[PDB]
Amino acid sequence: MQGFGVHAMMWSLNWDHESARRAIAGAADYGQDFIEIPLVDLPSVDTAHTRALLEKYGLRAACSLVLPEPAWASVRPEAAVAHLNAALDKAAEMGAEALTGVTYGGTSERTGFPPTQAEYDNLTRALSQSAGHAKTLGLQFGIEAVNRYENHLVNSAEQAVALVERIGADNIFVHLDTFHMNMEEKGIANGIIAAHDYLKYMHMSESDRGTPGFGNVAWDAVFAALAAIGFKGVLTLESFAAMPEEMAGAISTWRPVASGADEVLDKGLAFLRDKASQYRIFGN
Amino acid sequence: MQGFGVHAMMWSLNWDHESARRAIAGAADYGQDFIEIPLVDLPSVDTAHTRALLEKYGLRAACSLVLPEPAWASVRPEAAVAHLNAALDKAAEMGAEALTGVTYGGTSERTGFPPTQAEYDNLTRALSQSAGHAKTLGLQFGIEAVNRYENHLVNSAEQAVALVERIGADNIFVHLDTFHMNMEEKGIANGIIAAHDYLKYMHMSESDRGTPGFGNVAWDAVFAALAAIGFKGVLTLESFAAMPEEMAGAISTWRPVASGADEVLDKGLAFLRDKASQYRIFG
Amino acid sequence: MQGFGVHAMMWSLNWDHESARRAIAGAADYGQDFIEIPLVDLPSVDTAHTRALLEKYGLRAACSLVLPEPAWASVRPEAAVAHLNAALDKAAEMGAEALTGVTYGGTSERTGFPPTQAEYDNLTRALSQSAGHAKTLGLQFGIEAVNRYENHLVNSAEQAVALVERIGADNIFVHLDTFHMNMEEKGIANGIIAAHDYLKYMHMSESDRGTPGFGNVAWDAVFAALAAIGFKGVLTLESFAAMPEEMAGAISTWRPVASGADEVLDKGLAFLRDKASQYRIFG
Amino acid sequence: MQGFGVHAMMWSLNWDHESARRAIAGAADYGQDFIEIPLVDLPSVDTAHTRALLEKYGLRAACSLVLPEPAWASVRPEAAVAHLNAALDKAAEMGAEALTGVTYGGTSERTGFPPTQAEYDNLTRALSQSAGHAKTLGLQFGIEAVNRYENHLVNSAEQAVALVERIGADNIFVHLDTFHMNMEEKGIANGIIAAHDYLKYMHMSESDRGTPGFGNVAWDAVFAALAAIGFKGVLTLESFAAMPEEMAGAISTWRPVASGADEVLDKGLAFLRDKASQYRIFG
Ligand SMILES: O=C(CO)[C@@H](O)[C@H](O)[C@H](O)CO
Ligand SMILES: O=C(CO)[C@@H](O)[C@H](O)[C@H](O)CO
Ligand SMILES: O=C(CO)[C@@H](O)[C@H](O)[C@H](O)CO
Ligand SMILES: O=C(CO)[C@@H](O)[C@H](O)[C@H](O)CO
Ligand SMILES: [Mg+2]
Ligand SMILES: [Mg+2]
Ligand SMILES: [Mg+2]
Ligand SMILES: [Mg+2]
Repeated sequence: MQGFGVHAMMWSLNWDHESARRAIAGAADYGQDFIEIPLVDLPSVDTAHTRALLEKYGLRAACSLVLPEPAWASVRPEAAVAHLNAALDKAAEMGAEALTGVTYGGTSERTGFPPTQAEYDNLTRALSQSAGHAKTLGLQFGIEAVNRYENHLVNSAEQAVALVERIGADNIFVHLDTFHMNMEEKGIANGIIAAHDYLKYMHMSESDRGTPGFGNVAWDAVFAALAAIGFKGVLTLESFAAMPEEMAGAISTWRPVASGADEVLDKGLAFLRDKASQYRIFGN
Repeated sequence: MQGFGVHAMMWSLNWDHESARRAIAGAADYGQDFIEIPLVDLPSVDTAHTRALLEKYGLRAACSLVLPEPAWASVRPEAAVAHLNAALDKAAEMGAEALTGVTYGGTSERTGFPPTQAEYDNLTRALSQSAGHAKTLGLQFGIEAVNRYENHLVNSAEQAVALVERIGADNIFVHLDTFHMNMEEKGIANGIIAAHDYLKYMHMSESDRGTPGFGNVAWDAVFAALAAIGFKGVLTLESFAAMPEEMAGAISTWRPVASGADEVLDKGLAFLRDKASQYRIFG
Repeated sequence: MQGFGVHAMMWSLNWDHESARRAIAGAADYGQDFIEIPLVDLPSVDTAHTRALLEKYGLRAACSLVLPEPAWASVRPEAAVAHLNAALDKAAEMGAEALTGVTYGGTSERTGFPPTQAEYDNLTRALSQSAGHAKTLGLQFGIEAVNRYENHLVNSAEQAVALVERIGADNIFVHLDTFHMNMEEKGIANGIIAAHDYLKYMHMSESDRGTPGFGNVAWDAVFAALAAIGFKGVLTLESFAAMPEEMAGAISTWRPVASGADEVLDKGLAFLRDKASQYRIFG
Repeated sequence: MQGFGVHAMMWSLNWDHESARRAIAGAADYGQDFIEIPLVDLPSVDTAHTRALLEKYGLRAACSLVLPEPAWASVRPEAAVAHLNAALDKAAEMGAEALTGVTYGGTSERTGFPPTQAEYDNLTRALSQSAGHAKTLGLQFGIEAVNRYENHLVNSAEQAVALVERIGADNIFVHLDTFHMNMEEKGIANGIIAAHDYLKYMHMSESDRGTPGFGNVAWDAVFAALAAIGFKGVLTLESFAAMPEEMAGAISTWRPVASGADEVLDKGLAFLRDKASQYRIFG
């Protein structure tokens, strides 16, 4: 997996036949290599229809999800493996090439205490199996580190790396997010450096989830590190500019993050491509 | 209120006699003008003792708090006024010059939905009451904007300004925190600019709550904005480096933020002093 | 003088009838309020043609220059006044609203020593006279600070401010350049802050003279300072992307700065506009 | 060659016995691994004295120079070889491990035109010979890229790398200077990345030659690039804080860059070591 991606949430988080068409068509208009398709309600994902759309528009896909609470691997690793293998099945059915995201827990997950080794044992057992399952379907398995307010288990790149190395699977990659790194990394570039070889996927997100290039992310340090480590993965725009007000509680977002999704698609994708070119990402 | 401050959490969770002494003596050791004293357990505070120690060490103080959930102003405005007024009495007894912090809500407060005008009405009525009570005590009353994950009500500087103007009191100031602004402000300096009529207090906090100078906060933009708006208030260091693991849940902090309070105090207070001089913050 | 500007150099430094319409039409195409028109050879400048173009395409203009060595005001103030007054005449004829740039010396000017009071007396004498001539023509007069390698007299905003203060004229403004400030200012925002009473004109130039947004200028600090001091002048794009190689020696530019002028105009003017929106420079 | 260095110019660029003593003892008091010793007047350099002082204080050293104009390699390559080999002889006698700096030209060197192939042929011939001499002494040979106003031949890391690879010697390294990169590199970290193979030496220098951490150099991008390419060389502080007013013409510096060398040494070296440790530069 290599190139420029855009998260389907730039159009919506729904994945009915209409939303799938709008996001895939739109990602094609903006000349993206990948679309990241969220898996929210697995039973309602028509993998035949989606693959038909991806093939029609010449688009590559990765899937992502957050584990629902009944499936949080911290506490319920067996339900984690079920939900993750079910999502992996939809992913491979669609022609997607990876499942990534918060594949190990929730984005509102909290015990009140620091992570315990019992919890990490649950995470590694659960992800041991689902990654093995992904292996049988030709898929790569992603682990996205998120900030301390969303999850208490994987916040820094070093924690994500440590987890990947304990699982010991050869098809798990670290997935970083500049919005989360802006809080978690002691100097955002240190996150990319720590993940180095396991880093194959980036959410390129402004500090306020608005428009990359118009916030507090130090994009020169981010692109410098990506170039210097020889990054050859996927740079996916993630912004909440198209998020409807009903999504607020699920993304902890209480006011508009930008003017509108079209301006974010225009200015943000251009910014990522222009900065990628300035730093010769993918320039072998 | 003007000058350099340090939050007492660099030494102490609580505020018993020996914690109060260690924090105040420590702040005095680092030449600070202000110590910020958190008020958590109001009956356990010995304000007369604190006042004597502040005077012995030549320190000025501001008090701060987060409202406990029974007193969140958005839903229980009358409980909020009762708690804030009790807090202000204790602050006044100590000789503090202001009560600030999350004086309108919690840091684990969430409704699931964006803030409603009914909630803002409750906030406006409650803070107007307690700012008034602060005014009778000779105290200023601060509103600290925090990030979206701690609270749904006052996140950006513009929201803080909007609330301060709705309240309409002359002793209320806006209090910004660079750790929160690093997420909430569309360019961190925009928060300082937005608050320029009311900004009197800063938490100078690195993006990971570690050491200022060694994270992702754009300090040149922060200090430039402070200088250009003519900032005359307090620059208070806030870091979680002394926080014990027992507090992890209260601050949503799951791993060390730095190597130790001693080097955050050494390096971070020096960094803030050195940047203030570079930008001529106090002349 | 308010708004978004582009230096005519994005098309050509020559100002014949061909080059003039090409530049003014191009500036109009990009929705610019101002074009900055260089005055290298005053006899070659046909002001009647230029003002006609400016009016048709709805463009306003500032003129700029660098003093030729026979006219360097530090040594030959009388020759400076004569040269400056002739440029001001041509500027007024073509309907420009200001003469700015290195109006006080050269861009290869150096003495080997720090600037003396006698040189600044020469500067002040010359600029006082020509600024007054400018005032009678209804023109403002600008002083652009440049880096230590181009000139030894006016490098920092503080220096430009002090010179403007000494002259004591109402129509002289400070003109700053982000390319030069990136070297000269101890934190680029400190130059904008220092010039707050006199700053009416910016050259928004990347650190390598390339494309704003794609270099080392700290644009957040620049725009934050601009907004915070309530800047109301012109933001003019300066880039060497269209300079022919025969200009190399005159601008000490030995290799390409970007991938052609069309890309710089597209990306760079948009970037200046977007950042201005982000920091509400003009609203 | 690895560790932290300080340029002897922080105390003097004269190298009489007392100046050498003051400089080497000074670098020792600030815990440096290296001191960078400028070679200007060769006959007044007592090498035995210097070597003894280096070993006494446990200091390692690199030498550096700028070619005098009669020996600029681009036009007078035979004279460049003669000068470089003599400087190499003195460096090895002193116990220094390398000769670096502007080893290929001047800092006021300028043809009026972009650099030519013939000029680079002269550079290749001269530097390949003198690097071959350096190898017989067991020294490495450095090429420092400087900005467009000091030299027209080696400005960007890219240019330096192309010249190093053309020569083909295994003891030539690229030497970068953040002061010069802040102008020459399209994103300062791009210069470090382009030099990755050959980068063994840095001048860590603020944008105004003042105090690192208090200017416009994007230190997080610099240290990120250095960490990510696995840099294992020397981080040498360079600042003009201690420069006497009589040096102004030689370094094109017309006003103080800082308040004093003692503050620059204290704050700047501490900034470099703190960032180095933040980005885990060494081990
Ligand atoms: O940043 C996040 C969540 O904090 C997103 O990457 C999320 O994991 C994705 O939307 C899953 O589909
Ligand atoms: O940043 C914070 C919490 O988000 C602190 O300012 C807090 O409000 C204060 O510590 C209360 O005592
Ligand atoms: O920055 C510069 C030169 O250093 C330009 O602003 C120059 O002064 C102008 O082009 C003269 O007309
Ligand atoms: O940056 C520079 C030159 O501009 C220094 O590296 C210089 O070469 C030094 O004085 C050599 O001794
Ligand atoms: Mg993400
Ligand atoms: Mg705070
Ligand atoms: Mg200019
Ligand atoms: Mg140097």
